[PDB]
Amino acid sequence: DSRVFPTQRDLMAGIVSKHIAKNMVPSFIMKAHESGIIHVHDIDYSPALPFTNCCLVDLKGMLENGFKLGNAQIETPKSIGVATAIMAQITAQVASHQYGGTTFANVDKVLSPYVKRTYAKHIEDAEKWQIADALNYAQSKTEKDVYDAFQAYEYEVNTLFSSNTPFVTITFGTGTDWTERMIQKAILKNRIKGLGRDGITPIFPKLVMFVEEGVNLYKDDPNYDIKQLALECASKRMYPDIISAKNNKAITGSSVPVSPMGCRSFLSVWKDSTGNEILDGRNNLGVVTLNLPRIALDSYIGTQFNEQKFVELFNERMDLCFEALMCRISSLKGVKATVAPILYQEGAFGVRLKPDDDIIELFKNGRSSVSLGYIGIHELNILVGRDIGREILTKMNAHLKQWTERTGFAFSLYSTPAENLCYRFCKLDTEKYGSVKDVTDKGWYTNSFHVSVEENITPFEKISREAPYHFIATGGHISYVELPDMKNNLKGLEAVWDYAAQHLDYFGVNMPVDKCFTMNTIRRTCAYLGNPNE
Amino acid sequence: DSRVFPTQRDLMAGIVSKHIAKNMVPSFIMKAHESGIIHVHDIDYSPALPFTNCCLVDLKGMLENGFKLGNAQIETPKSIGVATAIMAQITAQVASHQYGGTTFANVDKVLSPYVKRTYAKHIEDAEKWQIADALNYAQSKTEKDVYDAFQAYEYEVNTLFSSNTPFVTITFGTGTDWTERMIQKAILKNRIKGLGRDGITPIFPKLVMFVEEGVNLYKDDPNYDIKQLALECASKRMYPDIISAKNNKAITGSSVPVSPMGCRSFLSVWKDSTGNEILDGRNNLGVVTLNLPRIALDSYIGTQFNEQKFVELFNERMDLCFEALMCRISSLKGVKATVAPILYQEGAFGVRLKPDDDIIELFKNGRSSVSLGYIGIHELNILVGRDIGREILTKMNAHLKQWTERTGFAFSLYSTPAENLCYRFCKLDTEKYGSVKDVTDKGWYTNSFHVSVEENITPFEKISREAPYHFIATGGHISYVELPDMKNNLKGLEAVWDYAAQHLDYFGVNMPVDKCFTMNTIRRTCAYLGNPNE
Ligand SMILES: Nc1ccn([C@H]2C[C@H](O)[C@@H](COP(=O)(O)OP(=O)(O)OP(=O)(O)O)O2)c(=O)n1
Ligand SMILES: Nc1ccn([C@H]2C[C@H](O)[C@@H](COP(=O)(O)OP(=O)(O)OP(=O)(O)O)O2)c(=O)n1
Ligand SMILES: Nc1ccn([C@H]2C[C@H](O)[C@@H](COP(=O)(O)OP(=O)(O)OP(=O)(O)O)O2)c(=O)n1
Ligand SMILES: Nc1ccn([C@H]2C[C@H](O)[C@@H](COP(=O)(O)OP(=O)(O)OP(=O)(O)O)O2)c(=O)n1
Ligand SMILES: [Mg+2]
Ligand SMILES: [Mg+2]
Repeated sequence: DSRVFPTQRDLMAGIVSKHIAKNMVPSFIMKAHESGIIHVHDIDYSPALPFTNCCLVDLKGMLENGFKLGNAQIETPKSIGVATAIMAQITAQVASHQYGGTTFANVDKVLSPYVKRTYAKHIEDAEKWQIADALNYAQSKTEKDVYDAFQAYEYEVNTLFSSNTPFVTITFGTGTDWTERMIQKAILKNRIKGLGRDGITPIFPKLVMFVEEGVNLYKDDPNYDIKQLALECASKRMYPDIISAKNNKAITGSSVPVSPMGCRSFLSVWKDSTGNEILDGRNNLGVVTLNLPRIALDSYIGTQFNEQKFVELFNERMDLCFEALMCRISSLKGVKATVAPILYQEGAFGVRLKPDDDIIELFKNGRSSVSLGYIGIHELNILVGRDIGREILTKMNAHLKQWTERTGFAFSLYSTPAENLCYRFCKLDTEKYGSVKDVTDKGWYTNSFHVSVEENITPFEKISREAPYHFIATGGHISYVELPDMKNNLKGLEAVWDYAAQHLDYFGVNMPVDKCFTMNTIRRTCAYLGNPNE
Repeated sequence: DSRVFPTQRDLMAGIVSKHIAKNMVPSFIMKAHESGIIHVHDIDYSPALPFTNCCLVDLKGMLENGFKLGNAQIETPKSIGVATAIMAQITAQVASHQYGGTTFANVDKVLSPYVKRTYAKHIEDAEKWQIADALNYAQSKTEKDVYDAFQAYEYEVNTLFSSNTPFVTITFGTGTDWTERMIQKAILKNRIKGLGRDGITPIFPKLVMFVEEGVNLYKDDPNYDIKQLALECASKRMYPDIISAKNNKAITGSSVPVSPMGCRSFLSVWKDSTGNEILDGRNNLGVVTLNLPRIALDSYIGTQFNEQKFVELFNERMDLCFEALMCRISSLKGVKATVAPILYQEGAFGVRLKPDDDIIELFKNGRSSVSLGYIGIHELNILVGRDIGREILTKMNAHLKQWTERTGFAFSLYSTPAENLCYRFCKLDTEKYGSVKDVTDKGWYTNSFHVSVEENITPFEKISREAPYHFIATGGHISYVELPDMKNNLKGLEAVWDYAAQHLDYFGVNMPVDKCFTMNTIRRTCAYLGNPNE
């Protein structure tokens, strides 16, 4: 919404920031950006200010040790309701100190300890008031306290989303314990109910569920009942999306399932000075997306594609992207942890820096990821006349490997969500080449490696075609399948998940999600849920 | 804190806004502002954007009817914990759509109904689980639920204060019912405990308590026990401040005690089209403060004060202030309720406007107040050689009466908090006249009609000297008394309150509030609590 005060103030800061970037970013980078050769994301935040992008918040480390929120020294919560309330408070803090999404990974595992304190208190209350059914009481009341907790989290998020922007992601699914199972059902059931009187579909927090054999994949795993609720939820509210724990670990090289930071940014395995695999508290430093159809367009001589020209534009644009990413990483030199206490001093990034410490040292040596985005492989294939998707991407990775070796920053290939960039690249390519059949004519570029829409493909076929890209674009990727109402056909939906889980990493399903308020109309046309009526 | 991201972004919007104001405010107003003749407050928000200033939120009307928060249709809360959580969510909404303080008046009365729903549920739970002590159970658990509710509100406020700014005020004291009494003690007890591990003193929400004979003034009123807790609270955390219900109603002309909007802005009695006295949902449109010592300084000829010159500067500066206030009120013409749905469409301003309705119509005919501020009566008295405080103010009111009759807006005389303006006026007057003994030498002007500090005056004397100004500056006023540690002398403190309550409207007491964390050092040097170490 643009007429709203919070949005107007933000555009003012954004205008000042785009102006400042103009005086800080080397001219050749800004022109390539203005012309649509590449896209420097979030130029309205960075580099005017030394913001970072998305992250996995180290909530576990914050709740167990304490942490300062303002001047107040917060202590380990003593109940589930107070721990999700604190989670919501951390969410508000983190959202205003980075410009990308914030993720709370494995809330079933992390919050589990507070469901137990809540249970214990209801047992201590079963005797103190001489309650007959002591165990079934502590069970009932605890159930209700976890439910209430996640209902309150959802409304907290909903308010932030309207008093500011805030993309937050909640992941779970690997926990088996009874506490962990209760959190999962609590999250899934609040979602199914929806928001407010008319139980509408919320756009955040995004929900992502880990599915794994032995946990909740097959009819006989401990949590198959949850997968069933999860399926009902997805049919009614689109989320959760799912991640195949199996493929996810092979891609990331990580011992435990890696939750995306924001929409789909994936970290790669990393160890601290002592051999420990750290996930939570890590972040991403920014995205610079390469316009791939445009490298191909700029390679035409007359109406003919020139292969040797392409190779030169590709190589030179790769160095250009590198230069763009480094420009912003350099904007972080000399910035102090005073810039964002919640992130650098109080534990959200998993370490404890002193006011006067430089924040950049924390991101070095593979700890933070750095993103080289891309878009439009479908349109690129068309302009070059054959399918070079897997090939061009594999080559980008080899460049990325050298960048990583030269600088120590962990560059990875990222499948840009490009909710708007999909229009912006197409429109700037069009000002130069006009309507190009099958490329710029439709008005937008297809996202990353997705098979274009307008392609009568079955779900399994689409999944089978996209799956290899998940093992290539390691920094971020997702696959979508369009499906009709699956509310009375949960086995259908499950069939697709099962296939997805087996072949790829991160997956979600787009179906219509509406209600005759006698209305609530949601669609995932690009990356987020939205009312297509707007 | 300035190095922090949220603050930096805000300064950017503020810079753009001061620039825009320069192209919208008539030149003669901006110069008078630049030179320190007057002070247009919040120029970093308005008029660049059609923001209003402070308000009493119509929480009662929002909780009982429903209201939309984003797209979610919120319903009457079913528990005390959920109603204060919603209150906190409304607080975040309101703070980001106005630039001044937000007040929740009489939370003891307004929230009372949810303490009863919470009680009922614990009774329905006393039987369902066969509980012996049914009544003492519902009593214990409810007590704890109200306590938990207000503890959660306080931390919510604390987070907002650090992820943005937000001045929020909570008033109570007139409720006698058991539910109302429980809310009051719940608010007072959480405050006494303080925030976090080290139980530090919070700077918000400000707490103000109505004191009244028959309610809680005398040793035998129903709520004298609360006044006693309130006194202990004030000795330990400065708040609450108090308002003499008695004087307050005579000044405002209102049947019920009028809570200040923000720090000390007071509405005057007003009726809707149907004869009803509306308080909640009303607001203030802005403050323009008149530099009084400066009118006197600019009246000196050589080292001598010229009375006839003063009269001319006073008259012309009064018209100037009027012009300044009207300039901004005019900036609101044509602004639609789409600008702030929570405020205009969903009930916070107590009415329900349609997207396409003009917001200005809501403020007309005395509904919103409009502020003419002033400062430095102590320094003015010195420069003119006699005490003309009550006189100059009374004259300002006569001008205000005509302004109100000419425009329909309810202009009132306002005792500007001037946390910074006290330095800014003095420093600009100094660039012109230099060090002036007893006036600009010390570096700041005394607030409104306060007796300057540096004056060995007893508390009752100070109270007796300031009290008449509360019946004059009807738009906003307060009186402070400095006192040493009164923790082991609550009768002393009570003596002062009692005297204050009898003679004036709004009162608070400044004492030292510290803790050897073996530190937390708070002082109210100007208008808010603060760590004088900064
Ligand atoms: N919305 C809230 C409520 C509490 N806290 C903080 C204050 C303490 O440092 C820590 C402890 O929380 P509690 O679990 O103790 O909350 P209660 O005091 O309400 O429950 P109890 O009296 O059972 O401890 O959490 C917080 O950050 N945010
Ligand atoms: N053509 C564009 C591109 C961006 N933006 C705005 C919207 C966002 O608030 C901000 C973020 O811009 P990005 O530069 O990151 O572009 P995207 O939002 O499309 O990409 P993604 O969804 O991958 O973040 O800029 C815009 O209005 N128009
Ligand atoms: N932090 C929260 C929690 C709930 N609500 C909203 C959703 C409903 O429209 C209205 C009703 O709240 P409830 O009192 O029903 O909250 P619960 O569902 O947790 O309790 P219960 O199941 O007893 O109704 O409040 C909200 O705005 N903010
Ligand atoms: N000399 C001044 C005056 C104001 N401001 C800034 C601080 C506030 O965020 C914003 C509000 O300014 P006002 O113009 O309203 O001045 P005050 O804050 O002193 O007055 P009051 O406490 O009555 O709001 O401008 C400032 O830095 N220096
Ligand atoms: Mg506690
Ligand atoms: Mg409910």
